[PDB]
Amino acid sequence: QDQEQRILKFLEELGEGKATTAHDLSGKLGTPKKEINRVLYSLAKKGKLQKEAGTPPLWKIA
Amino acid sequence: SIYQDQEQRILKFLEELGEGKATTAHDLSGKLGTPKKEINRVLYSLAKKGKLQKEAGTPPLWKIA
DNA sequence: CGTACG
DNA sequence: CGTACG
Repeated sequence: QDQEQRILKFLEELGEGKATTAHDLSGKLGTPKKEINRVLYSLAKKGKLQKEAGTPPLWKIA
Repeated sequence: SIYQDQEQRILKFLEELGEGKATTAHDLSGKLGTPKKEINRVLYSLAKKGKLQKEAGTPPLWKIA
């Protein structure tokens, strides 16, 4: 769970209104974008995050 | 070169398969014992270079063109 | 579930 | 280039 909480903690420390990219999260958290994404898409299905469609997608606390 | 070996192993498996016949990167991966990802890398490469023909689908089919 | 992508 | 994929 280390990552899930870690990602939310970051998105919480960066304004509930401001989004962000997985790549962004990766470079800031020192973690593989692939793992970042699985974590992100999961939180999104759980409805914990808000995925903003597009290329690339944008993530922000729900 | 390992990369070229795998390229050749792919070309040989499809030449033996039969020019008009095709198969998935999955079968290719299981038969040559190489992760499906790498197979796809060589496959799209060889396709780019016209040596192989991709038959769109889910999943795609590959054959010697 | 297609994914090839580095 | 969107890729999360076991």
